[PDB]
Amino acid sequence: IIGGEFTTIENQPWFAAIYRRHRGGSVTYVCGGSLISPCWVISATHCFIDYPKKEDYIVYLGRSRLNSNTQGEMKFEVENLILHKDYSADTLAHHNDIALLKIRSKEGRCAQPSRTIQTIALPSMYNDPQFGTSCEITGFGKEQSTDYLYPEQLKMTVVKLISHRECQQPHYYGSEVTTKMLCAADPQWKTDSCQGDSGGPLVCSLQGRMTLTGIVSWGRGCALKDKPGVYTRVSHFLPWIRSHT
Ligand SMILES: COc1ncc(-c2nc(C(=O)NC(=N)N)c(N)nc2N2CCCCCC2)c(OC)n1
Repeated sequence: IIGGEFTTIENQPWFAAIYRRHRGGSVTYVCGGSLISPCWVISATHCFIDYPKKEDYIVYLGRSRLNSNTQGEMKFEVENLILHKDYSADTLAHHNDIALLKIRSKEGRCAQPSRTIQTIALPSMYNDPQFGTSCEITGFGKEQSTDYLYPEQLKMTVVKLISHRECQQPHYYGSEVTTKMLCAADPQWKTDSCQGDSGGPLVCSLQGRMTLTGIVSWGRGCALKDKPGVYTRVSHFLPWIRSHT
């Protein structure tokens, strides 16, 4: 997250932290995710496509820091890793960039909701907020595009939804953006998602309730003029989500 503010997991208690085990023993951060039911985390396919073996991954819920343990956190294995069959990637765009992780603990359990661990509601079919609507994004991604390190502490920021017409302008993304994507950005381009925020939530208030509107997918740099963040449009994937869960 470029700009924004540091936060803790209580604020975004559906946020899932996904790591990969290396051949050797080391464990590195991969991507964010969102808890949509006790046994299911939703993320982005591009996070996993290079290493599509479920046994390599570890998922944490209730975790506010990258490389230290948060009190009350839970750790899970990946029972199932479901990538979208129609995934494709262009030089920039990732199409159908959505993935489901069924989680279960060493002892065979799913998530137990708590102050630090809660599900996020899915939107109703084809129902998104109006453009200009302020939504929140969360993750452990880079604080500056040039940084080598990821932040230790979880961050969040606010971005505003951009209309499909505005996004498809040539000086923005042209046709790279489809109707199964959403664009969001700051009016000054001063705050954004970035590398390492992939798979995490874009949350908007819908029908009076926090709702998972998007999943962090791609963009051209971070917090650059005329280059919004691009998000998988969750309201266009409900049959896929309902079927695969
Ligand atoms: C100009 O260089 C460049 N381009 C793309 C990325 C990148 N961006 C995002 C992203 O969300 N961008 C955005 N909201 N504008 C994102 N979610 N992921 C990004 N990766 C960079 C590597 C390629 C794609 C996977 C991770 C980047 O990050 C440091 N740097």
